[PDB]
Amino acid sequence: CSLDQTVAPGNLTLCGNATLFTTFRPKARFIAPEGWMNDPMGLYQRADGSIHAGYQSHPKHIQWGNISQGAAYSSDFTSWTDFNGSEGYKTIWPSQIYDIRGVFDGSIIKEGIDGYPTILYTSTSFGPLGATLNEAEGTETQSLAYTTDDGASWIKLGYGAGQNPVIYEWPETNLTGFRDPYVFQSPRLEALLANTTSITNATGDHFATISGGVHGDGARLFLYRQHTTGEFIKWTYLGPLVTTGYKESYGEWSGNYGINFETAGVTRLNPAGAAWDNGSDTTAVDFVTFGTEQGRADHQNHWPLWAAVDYEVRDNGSIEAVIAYSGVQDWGRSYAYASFPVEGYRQVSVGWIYEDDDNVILAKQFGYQGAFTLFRDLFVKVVENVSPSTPGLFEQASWSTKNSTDGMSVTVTTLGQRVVPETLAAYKGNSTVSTLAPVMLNESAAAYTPFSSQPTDRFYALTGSFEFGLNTTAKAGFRVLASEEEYTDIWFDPASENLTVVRTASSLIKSFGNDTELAKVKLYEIVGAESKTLNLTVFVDGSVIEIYANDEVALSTRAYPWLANSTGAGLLADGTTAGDVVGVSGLELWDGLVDAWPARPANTSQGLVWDGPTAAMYGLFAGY
Amino acid sequence: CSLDQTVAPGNLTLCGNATLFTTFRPKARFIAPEGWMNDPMGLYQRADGSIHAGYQSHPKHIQWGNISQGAAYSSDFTSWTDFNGSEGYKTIWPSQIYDIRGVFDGSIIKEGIDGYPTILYTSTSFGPLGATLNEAEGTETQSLAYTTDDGASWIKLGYGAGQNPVIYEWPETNLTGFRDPYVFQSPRLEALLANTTSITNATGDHFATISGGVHGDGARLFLYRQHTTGEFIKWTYLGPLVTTGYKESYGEWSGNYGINFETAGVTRLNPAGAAWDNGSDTTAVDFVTFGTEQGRADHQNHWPLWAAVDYEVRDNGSIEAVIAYSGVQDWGRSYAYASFPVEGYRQVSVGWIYEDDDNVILAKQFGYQGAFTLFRDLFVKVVENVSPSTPGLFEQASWSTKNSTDGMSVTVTTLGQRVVPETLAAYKGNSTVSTLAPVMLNESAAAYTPFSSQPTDRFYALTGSFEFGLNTTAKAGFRVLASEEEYTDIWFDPASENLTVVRTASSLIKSFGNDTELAKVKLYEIVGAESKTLNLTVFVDGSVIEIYANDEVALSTRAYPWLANSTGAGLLADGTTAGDVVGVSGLELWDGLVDAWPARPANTSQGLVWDGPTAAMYGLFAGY
Ligand SMILES: *[C@@H]1O[C@H](CO)[C@@H](O[C@@H]2O[C@H](CO)[C@@H](O[C@@H]3O[C@H](CO[C@H]4O[C@H](CO[C@H]5O[C@H](CO)[C@@H](O)[C@H](O)[C@@H]5O[C@H]5O[C@H](CO)[C@@H](O)[C@H](O)[C@@H]5O)[C@@H](O)[C@H](O[C@H]5O[C@H](CO)[C@@H](O)[C@H](O)[C@@H]5O)[C@@H]4O)[C@@H](O)[C@H](O[C@H]4O[C@H](CO)[C@@H](O)[C@H](O)[C@@H]4O[C@H]4O[C@H](CO)[C@@H](O)[C@H](O)[C@@H]4O[C@H]4O[C@H](CO)[C@@H](O)[C@H](O)[C@@H]4O)[C@@H]3O)[C@H](O)[C@H]2NC(C)=O)[C@H](O)[C@H]1NC(C)=O
Ligand SMILES: *[C@@H]1O[C@H](CO)[C@@H](O[C@@H]2O[C@H](CO)[C@@H](O[C@@H]3O[C@H](CO[C@H]4O[C@H](CO[C@H]5O[C@H](CO)[C@@H](O)[C@H](O)[C@@H]5O[C@H]5O[C@H](CO)[C@@H](O)[C@H](O)[C@@H]5O)[C@@H](O)[C@H](O[C@H]5O[C@H](CO)[C@@H](O)[C@H](O)[C@@H]5O)[C@@H]4O)[C@@H](O)[C@H](O[C@H]4O[C@H](CO)[C@@H](O)[C@H](O)[C@@H]4O[C@H]4O[C@H](CO)[C@@H](O)[C@H](O)[C@@H]4O[C@H]4O[C@H](CO)[C@@H](O)[C@H](O)[C@@H]4O)[C@@H]3O)[C@H](O)[C@H]2NC(C)=O)[C@H](O)[C@H]1NC(C)=O
Ligand SMILES: *[C@@H]1O[C@H](CO)[C@@H](O[C@@H]2O[C@H](CO)[C@@H](O[C@@H]3O[C@H](CO[C@H]4O[C@H](CO)[C@@H](O)[C@H](O[C@H]5O[C@H](CO)[C@@H](O)[C@H](O)[C@@H]5O)[C@@H]4O)[C@@H](O)[C@H](O[C@H]4O[C@H](CO)[C@@H](O)[C@H](O)[C@@H]4O)[C@@H]3O)[C@H](O)[C@H]2NC(C)=O)[C@H](O)[C@H]1NC(C)=O
Ligand SMILES: *[C@@H]1O[C@H](CO)[C@@H](O[C@@H]2O[C@H](CO)[C@@H](O[C@@H]3O[C@H](CO[C@H]4O[C@H](CO)[C@@H](O)[C@H](O[C@H]5O[C@H](CO)[C@@H](O)[C@H](O)[C@@H]5O)[C@@H]4O)[C@@H](O)[C@H](O[C@H]4O[C@H](CO)[C@@H](O)[C@H](O)[C@@H]4O)[C@@H]3O)[C@H](O)[C@H]2NC(C)=O)[C@H](O)[C@H]1NC(C)=O
Ligand SMILES: *[C@@H]1O[C@H](CO)[C@@H](O[C@@H]2O[C@H](CO)[C@@H](O)[C@H](O)[C@H]2NC(C)=O)[C@H](O)[C@H]1NC(C)=O
Ligand SMILES: *[C@@H]1O[C@H](CO)[C@@H](O)[C@H](O)[C@H]1NC(C)=O
Ligand SMILES: *[C@@H]1O[C@H](CO)[C@@H](O)[C@H](O)[C@H]1NC(C)=O
Ligand SMILES: *[C@@H]1O[C@H](CO)[C@@H](O)[C@H](O)[C@H]1NC(C)=O
Ligand SMILES: *[C@@H]1O[C@H](CO)[C@@H](O)[C@H](O)[C@H]1NC(C)=O
Ligand SMILES: *[C@@H]1O[C@H](CO)[C@@H](O)[C@H](O)[C@H]1NC(C)=O
Ligand SMILES: *[C@@H]1O[C@H](CO)[C@@H](O)[C@H](O)[C@H]1NC(C)=O
Ligand SMILES: *[C@@H]1O[C@H](CO)[C@@H](O)[C@H](O)[C@H]1NC(C)=O
Ligand SMILES: *[C@@H]1O[C@H](CO)[C@@H](O)[C@H](O)[C@H]1NC(C)=O
Ligand SMILES: *[C@@H]1O[C@H](CO)[C@@H](O)[C@H](O)[C@H]1NC(C)=O
Ligand SMILES: *[C@@H]1O[C@H](CO)[C@@H](O)[C@H](O)[C@H]1NC(C)=O
Ligand SMILES: *[C@@H]1O[C@H](CO)[C@@H](O)[C@H](O)[C@H]1NC(C)=O
Ligand SMILES: *[C@@H]1O[C@H](CO)[C@@H](O)[C@H](O)[C@H]1NC(C)=O
Ligand SMILES: *[C@@H]1O[C@H](CO)[C@@H](O)[C@H](O)[C@H]1NC(C)=O
Ligand SMILES: *[C@@H]1O[C@H](CO)[C@@H](O)[C@H](O)[C@H]1NC(C)=O
Ligand SMILES: *[C@@H]1O[C@H](CO)[C@@H](O)[C@H](O)[C@H]1NC(C)=O
Ligand SMILES: *[C@@H]1O[C@H](CO)[C@@H](O)[C@H](O)[C@H]1NC(C)=O
Repeated sequence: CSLDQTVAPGNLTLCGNATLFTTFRPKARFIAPEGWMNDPMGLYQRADGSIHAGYQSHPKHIQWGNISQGAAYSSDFTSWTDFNGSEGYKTIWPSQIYDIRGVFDGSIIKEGIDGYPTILYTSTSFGPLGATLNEAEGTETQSLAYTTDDGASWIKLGYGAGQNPVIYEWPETNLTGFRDPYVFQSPRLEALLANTTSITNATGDHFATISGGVHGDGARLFLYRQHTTGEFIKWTYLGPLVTTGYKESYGEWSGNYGINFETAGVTRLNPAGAAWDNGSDTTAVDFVTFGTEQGRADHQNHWPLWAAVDYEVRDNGSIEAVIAYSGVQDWGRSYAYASFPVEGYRQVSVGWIYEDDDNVILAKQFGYQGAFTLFRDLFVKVVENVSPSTPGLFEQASWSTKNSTDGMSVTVTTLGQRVVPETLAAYKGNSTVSTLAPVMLNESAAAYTPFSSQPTDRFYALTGSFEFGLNTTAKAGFRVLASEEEYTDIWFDPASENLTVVRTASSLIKSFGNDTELAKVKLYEIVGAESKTLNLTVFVDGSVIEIYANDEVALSTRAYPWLANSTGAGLLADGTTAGDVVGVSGLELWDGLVDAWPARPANTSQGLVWDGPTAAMYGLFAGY
Repeated sequence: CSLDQTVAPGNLTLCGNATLFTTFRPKARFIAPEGWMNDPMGLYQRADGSIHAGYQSHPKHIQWGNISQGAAYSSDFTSWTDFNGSEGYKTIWPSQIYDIRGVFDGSIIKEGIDGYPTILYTSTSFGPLGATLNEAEGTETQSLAYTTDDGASWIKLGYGAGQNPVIYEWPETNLTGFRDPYVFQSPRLEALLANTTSITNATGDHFATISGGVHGDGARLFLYRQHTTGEFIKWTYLGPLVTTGYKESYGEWSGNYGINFETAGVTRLNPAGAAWDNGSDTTAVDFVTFGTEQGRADHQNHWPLWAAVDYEVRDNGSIEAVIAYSGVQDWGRSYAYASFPVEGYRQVSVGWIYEDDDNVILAKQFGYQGAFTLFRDLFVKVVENVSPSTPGLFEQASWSTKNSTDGMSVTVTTLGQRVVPETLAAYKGNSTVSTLAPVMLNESAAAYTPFSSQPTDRFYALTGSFEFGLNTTAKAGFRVLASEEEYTDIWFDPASENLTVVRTASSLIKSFGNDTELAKVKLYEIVGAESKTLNLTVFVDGSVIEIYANDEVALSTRAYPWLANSTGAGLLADGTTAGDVVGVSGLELWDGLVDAWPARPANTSQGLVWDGPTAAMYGLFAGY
C-alpha cells in the first residue's frame, strides 16, 4: 500500500484501516468524528440560541449497526463542537428491550417532560424489519427521552404500561414501516380540527407523523395528535395524512412515491421562511417532505421528496393532505432530510450524503462513512412576471401557476431552498475570494477553460450566472476537482432542461461510482426578456460536490480523484458558437471555506472493530 | 377483601397487590426484598470472609422476566444485608444485545480479570429458548463481568470479537440448552489431563461446565478448560463430561435424568467436607450436582440430582464422568442448587424453593414469589458397621457399599448434607428453646400428640430421634403448622422406606398445592442393633417446611394455612401398639429462629407493575 498521490493508485484494498482517513474527507461541513453515520436526528435550537444536531451513528464500524444518536452543537450552523460524555460523542444508545435493536430517528418537543426538551424516537426491537419483509407489530415502536443538561445526556422514561414505548399499536394492518416520528406544533392544523375535537377527544398542541405504508398498496404518512396539552404519554391516531399509490409517480419532475415513506416532516412556509398563521396568511403554503423507498433503480432505491398540500378535514376528525404539486428536495446521493424551526421565522432543513462505494470496497480504508448536506433555509419561492411562453409552464408539475388578470403574465410558486446565510458569510469571510471577470462563451471557447484563479485544495465554492438564448442548444457549466486525467463535469443543457454531473473521469480509482447524476431545472422565462438565466453555486468539500441552482434545485454527489493536483476548476462549454452564445457573469471562487470542526485533529479515527461470530447469529447488523 | 385470620378465608383474589405480603412470608432465610426470584447465582466467599449471594431476580413482578442478578451479603450465612446501588438491590441486569433477553445464572472466578472476582454467566438474546423448542446458536451465550467493589457493581467486558460473549459456538449440534456455566479449579482434573495437554493446548487452572443436552438423545454436561492461566477470554471445549439417556432413570432412589440439564456443578468431597487433592486422597469422591427437566410428571417437571462419578481420560484429551451411583438432592419443591467453596475445606450448597401456587392465583396478592433453601455443608457421609441384612443394601442405588474382609459388616458411603453450623447456632441461640421429655409411642398414643411446649408463630425448628423395631409396620413423625382445622403431616413409614408430607389439610385456601410430597430414606441398620433410627429435623419458616433426615435426605415444601392459630406442632403416630413401639428421644423445639433481614421493615413491597401491551408483542416475558 502506497499513499503516493503523484502516481497512479495502486491496489488500495491492501491499505490498513483508516489509512485513507484524510484523503477524501470533507472539512467544511457536519460529519461524525469517525465511523458510520446516516440520518440527521433530534434537531433543535436550544434555549441559548445554539443549534443541536443529532445523527444516526455507529462508531468504530463502517456499516450500519447498534444505531445510536451522535451529537454536536453550533452557534452558526457552521463551526461545530462534539459532545463528550461517558459514551464519547453518543448521547442516546440501545439500552432496553424496546430499543436494543437500534435508536432510530427522532424529533424534538422543545417544551416536553417537566418542561425539558424531549425526543420522540423510533425504538426498535427484534424481528424482521423492512418494507420488503414480513414485519410485525412491536419491532418498531415510539419512545420518549428528555434532557436536563441541554443535550449532553438523555433520560428515557421507564419501560412499561403508561410509559415507554408510548406508541406501539399499528394504526393500520400490514405496515411496510412505522418509524421516524416528526413532532410539530401547528396553529393551522389546530384551527382546522377545532370543530371536530368532540369526535376524537384529542386537544393537545403537538402533532406527530409516523412514516410507513401498507404492503402492496403504497406509502402512508400517519397523523397523531397529542391528546392533552402538557401531557406526553397519550398520542391519538387521527388518520393517514398522506396516501400515495404503489410505485406511483407524479411525473418527470417529481421522482417516485415508492412503496414506503421514511423521515417525513410537516411544515408551513411563506416567501420569507416559516409561517405560523392558522390559514389567514394567503401567501403561506403547507408542505410535506418525505423520503420514499423502492421506487428508484439506483441511489439506494431512494427519493428525498417534497409536496405542497391542501388540507381537508375528514368526518372522523382527521386530516387528508391532498398533493397540489410535488418535487424533489435533492436529485443526487442524499436522503433523510430533517427540518426544524429556527428563530426569526425560519425552517431549516439538512440531510445525509452517503458515499459512492456501494460494494464497500474502500470503506475500511476510509475509517468512516457519510456526511451531512449543508443546512438550508426553506421558504416559498415566488417568481413574478413569468412569460406564458415558458416551455411546459402549465404542466405545473413541481410548481404552481397563477395568471394575471389579463392573462399576459404568470406568477410561479414553488419550494425554495438556499444555504443558511451564516454558512455563506463564514465560508466567504474565511476564504481567499477571487472575483472573476465575465466570460462570453462563443465559437472561440475551448471545451474547458480554467478560471484565472485556481483552488489550492479540495475545499472551495464557485458561483456563476449563465445567460442563455431562448432557443439555445448550447451547454455550459463548471468543471471541478480537475487535473488533466481526473475531473468532474457539471453541465446544464437548457434544450433538455437537464442538469447533469458526468463522472466517467472523476477518479482513476475504479471501485467508486461513476454514473451520471441528473436534475431537472425549469428556467422560468421573464416577460420581455430575450434570454434565460441559470444561477449555479457549487460547493466542493473533500469528496462532496453539492450543487444549488436557482435557490430551488439541489444535487449532492461524490467524486474521489486520487491525484494530489485534481483540484482545479473552470468553465465548460459545448456547442457555443458566434450565434449561440452563453454569457457567464457574477463569477466568484471561494478558496478554503471554513474548518467546521476546529477542536478536532485531522485524524479522529479510533480504529475499527469487528462484532465477531455472533453478528451473523443475531442477524441484525453486518458486524463491521 | 378481609384479612381476618380468625374466620374462614374469603375470596382472596379480590385482595389488592401485596396485601398478603407478610401473611405467609419466611423471616429466617434468604429471600428477595420483593417480587420474583429464582436460582441462586454468583456465589462466592469475599476477601473479608463474608458470603456474596446473588439470585435470579425480577423486581415489581410476580412472574419471571428481564432476569437480573439481585444481591446480598452475610458474615454467617444467616443474617443478611441487601446491596443498595443505582438499581436498588440489583447488581447485574440485561443491558446489551448479547444479554438483553436475560442475565441467566453464572458462577465466580475468584481471581479473574485484573485479579478481580469475575462472573461467567449465560447471556441470552432473542429467539426460541427452551429444551422443547427449536433453539438456535446465539440465543444462549456465555459472558464475563468483574467487580472492583466486592459485588456492589459489575463491569461487563465490551461486546465484540475477542470480548463478550466469550463462549458462543455450540460444541455439538441440536442442543436442548446451553446455560448455567459452572467455573471451578480442580487439581484432580489437572492431574488427569496433564498427559494430554499437547492434544488440546488447554493448560489453564480453571474448568467450566455448561449444562444442556441434545434433541431426542438425552442431557449433556459439557466440559471446557481455560486455555491459558491468567487469561479469561479463551475457553477450550474438551468434550461431554456427563451423558445420560432421554428420560433415563437410574431407579426409585435417583429421580429421572430427563431431557436437559440445568444448573450443574462439579465438586470433590471427603468425610470432612471439600477435598482439594489430585486423587491421592482415598477417602475423597468426585461428585456432579445437576437439575434435570421434563422427566417428572409434577414439581414443574424438575429433579435436583447428584451423582458420584469416576473420571476416565479419553484419547482426545477430555474427561468422561462415569456415574457410580446417583441420588436426589432435595425431594420437594426446590431446584437449581448451586455450590461454592468456603474456607476451612468446605463446599456449601443452596437452592431455590418455589411457591405452591402454579396457577398464579394469589401471586399478585403476595407481591413476591420464591425463597432460598438453607445453606448446606456438603461432605462424604460414611456409615460404618452396617448390617448386611439391611433391606435392599446391595442395590447400591444412591450409595456405595464396601464389605469388611470377613464379609460380616459393610461400610456405606453416600453424599451427606447438613445445615451450615453458623445457621444452627444462630437459630438455637436466638430462639426460646424447649428440651422435651422422651416419648414412647405405643397402644396409648393418639394419632396426634401436641408437644408440651408450643410454637408462638410460624418460625420454628423441631428435632427428634425416632427408634423403630427392625420389622415395624408403625408410622411416626411430626405435625406442624397445626390447629384443629389446618395442619401438615410429616410421616415416616419404615416398611415402605417412604417419608411423606401429607398436605390435604395444610390450608383452608383451596388454590394452593395439596399433593403429597415423597422422599425415599434408607435406614442403614447397624450390626448388633435391635432397632433402626430416623433423625428428623424440621424447619418451619412462614410457608416453608424444610425437612432433613439423617444428614442425608432433604425435602422442601410449602404450606399456607389461613388461620392465625395454625402454628402448633407435635408427634404423629399410626399403628403403634404394645408390641410395635416407636421410641422418640432427643426432642427439642426452637421457637423464633433468627430475623434474617434485620435492616428490612416487615413490608418491603414497592408495588407491582405491568409491562403493557408490548410484553405479548416481544413474547419474551409474561409481563407481570
Ligand atoms: C431490566 O432491568 C433494568 C435494570 O433495572 C431496567 O432498566 C432500568 O429501569 C428503571 C425503571 O424504569 C430505570 O429507573 C429510572 O431511572 C431514571 C433516571 O435514569 C437515569 O439515572 C440513572 C441513575 O443515575 C445514577 O446512577 C448512575 C449509574 O451509577 C450514574 O451514572 C448517575 O450519575 C446517577 O448517579 C447518582 O445517583 C446514584 C443513586 O441512584 C448514586 O449511587 C451516585 O453516587 C450518584 O449521585 C441511570 O442509571 C440511568 O442510566 C440508564 O438509562 C439511560 C437512559 O435513560 C442510558 O443512556 C444509560 O446507559 C443507562 O442504561 C439514567 O441516566 C429515574 O428518573 C426514574 O425515576 C422516575 O420514574 C419512576 C417511575 O418510572 C418513579 O418511581 C420515580 O419517582 C421517578 O419519577 C419522578 O421523577 C421524574 C424526573 O425527576 C419525573 O418526570 C416524574 O414525574 C416523577 O416526579 C415525582 O417526583 C417529583 C420530584 O419530587 C414530584 O414533584 C412529582 O410530583 C412526582 O411525584 C427511574 O428510577 C433505570 O434507569 C433503568 N436502568 C438501566 C441501567 O437501564 C429495564 O427497564 C428492565 N427491562 C425490562 C424489560 O423490564
Ligand atoms: C451499542 O452502543 C452502546 C453504547 O455505546 C455499547 O455499550 C458500551 O460499550 C462500550 C465498549 O465496550 C463500553 O465501554 C467500556 O466501558 C468500561 C467501563 O464500563 C463501566 O463504566 C462506564 C463509564 O462509567 C462512567 O460513566 C457512568 C455514566 O455516567 C457513571 O455512572 C460512572 O460513575 C462513570 O462516571 C465517571 O466517568 C465519566 C467519564 O467516563 C465522567 O463523566 C463522570 O464524571 C465520572 O467520573 C459505564 O457507563 C458502564 O455502565 C454500563 O455498563 C454496565 C455493565 O458493565 C451496566 O450495568 C450499566 O447499566 C451500563 O450499561 C460501566 O459501569 C470500560 O472499562 C471499557 O474500557 C476498557 O475496554 C476497552 C476495550 O473494550 C479499552 O479500549 C479500554 O482501554 C479499557 O480497557 C482497559 O481497562 C480495563 C479495566 O481498567 C482493563 O481490564 C483492560 O485490560 C485495559 O487496560 C489497559 O489500561 C491499563 C491501565 O492503564 C493498562 O495497565 C493496560 O496495559 C491496558 O492498556 C470500555 O470503555 C460501555 O460501557 C458500554 N456502555 C453502555 C451504556 O452499555 C454497546 O456495546 C453497543 N452494542 C453493540 C451491539 O455494538
Ligand atoms: C397491581 O399490580 C399490577 C401489575 O401486575 C398493576 O398493573 C396492572 O397489571 C395487570 C396485569 O397484572 C394489567 O391487566 C391487564 O390489562 C389488559 C387491559 O388493560 C387495559 O384496561 C385496564 C382496565 O381499565 C387499564 O387499567 C389498562 O391501563 C393501563 O395500561 C395502558 C396500556 O394498555 C396504559 O396506557 C395505562 O396508562 C395503564 O397503565 C389498559 O388500558 C388486559 O388485556 C390483560 O388481559 C390479559 O391477562 C389475563 C391473563 O392472561 C386474561 O384475562 C386475558 O385473556 C389477557 O390475556 C390484563 O388483564 C392491568 O392493566 C395493569 N394496570 C395498570 C397498569 O394500571 C396494578 O396497577 C397494580 N395495582 C395498584 C393499585 O397499584
Ligand atoms: C481493521 O478493522 C477490522 C474491523 O472491520 C478489525 O477486525 C477484523 O474485522 C474483519 C471484518 O472487517 C474480520 O474479518 C472476518 O474474519 C472471519 C474469520 O476470522 C477469524 O480469522 C481471522 C484471521 O486470522 C482472525 O483474526 C479472527 O480472530 C478474531 O476473532 C475471533 C473470534 O472469531 C477472536 O477470538 C479473536 O480474538 C480475534 O478478535 C478469527 O479467528 C471471517 O469469517 C469473516 O468472513 C466473512 O466476511 C467476508 C465478507 O462477507 C467474506 O469473505 C466471508 O465469506 C465471510 O462472510 C471476516 O473476514 C477480522 O476477523 C477482524 N480481526 C480481528 C477482530 O482481529 C481489524 O482488527 C482492524 N485492523 C487493525 C490492525 O486494527
Ligand atoms: C442420630 O443422632 C444421634 C445423636 O447425634 C447419633 O448418635 C451419636 O452418634 C455419634 C457417632 O457418630 C456418637 O459420637 C454419639 O455419642 C451418638 N449420640 C447419642 C447416641 O446420643 C446417631 O448416630 C444418629 N443416627 C442416625 C441414623 O443418623
Ligand atoms: C488487490 O488485492 C486484493 C486483496 O485485498 C486481491 O483480492 C485482488 O485480487 C488485488 N487486485 C489485483 C491484483 O488487481
Ligand atoms: C489515523 O488513526 C488511526 C487510529 O490511530 C490509524 O490506525 C490510522 O493509520 C491513521 N491514519 C492516518 C492517515 O493517519
Ligand atoms: C378516519 O378516516 C380515514 C379515511 O377513511 C381512515 O383511513 C382512518 O383510519 C380513520 N381514523 C380512525 C378510525 O381513527
Ligand atoms: C470564519 O468562520 C467562523 C466560524 O463559522 C465565523 O464565526 C467567522 O465569522 C468567519 N470569519 C469571517 C467571516 O471573517
Ligand atoms: C468571444 O469570446 C472571447 C472570449 O470571451 C472574446 O474575447 C470575444 O470578444 C468574443 N466575441 C465576441 C464577438 O463578442
Ligand atoms: C498533475 O499530476 C500528474 C501526475 O503526477 C502529472 O502527470 C501532471 O503533469 C500534473 N498536472 C496536471 C494534470 O495538470
Ligand atoms: C433529459 O432527462 C430525461 C429524464 O428526465 C431523459 O429521458 C432525456 O433523455 C434527457 N435528455 C438529454 C438530452 O440528456
Ligand atoms: C465505471 O465503473 C464501471 C464499473 O461498474 C466500469 O465498468 C467502467 O469502466 C467505469 N467507467 C470508466 C472507467 O469510465
Ligand atoms: C372470586 O372473585 C373473582 C374475581 O377476582 C371471581 O372471578 C370469582 O368468581 C370469585 N369466586 C367466587 C364468587 O366464588
Ligand atoms: C405493603 O406495601 C405495599 C406497597 O406500599 C402496599 O401496596 C401494600 O398494601 C402493603 N401491604 C401490607 C400487608 O401492609
Ligand atoms: C472428544 O471425544 C468425545 C467422545 O467421542 C466427543 O463427544 C467430543 O466431542 C470430542 N471432543 C472434541 C472433538 O473436542
Ligand atoms: C442470633 O443471630 C445472630 C445473627 O445470625 C448471631 O450472630 C447471634 O450469634 C445469635 N445469637 C445467639 C446465638 O445468642
Ligand atoms: C406407653 O406410652 C405411655 C406414654 O408415653 C407411657 O406412659 C407408658 O409407660 C408406655 N407403656 C409402656 C409399657 O412402656
Ligand atoms: C383457632 O381458631 C379457630 C378459628 O378462629 C377456632 O375455631 C379454634 O377454636 C382455635 N383453636 C384451635 C383450632 O386449636
Ligand atoms: C412408597 O413409595 C413408592 C414410590 O417410590 C410407591 O410406589 C409406594 O406405593 C409407596 N408405598 C407406600 C406404602 O406409601
Ligand atoms: C386439593 O386441591 C384440588 C384441586 O386440584 C381439589 O380438587 C381438592 O379438593 C383439594 N383437596 C382437599 C380440599 O382436601
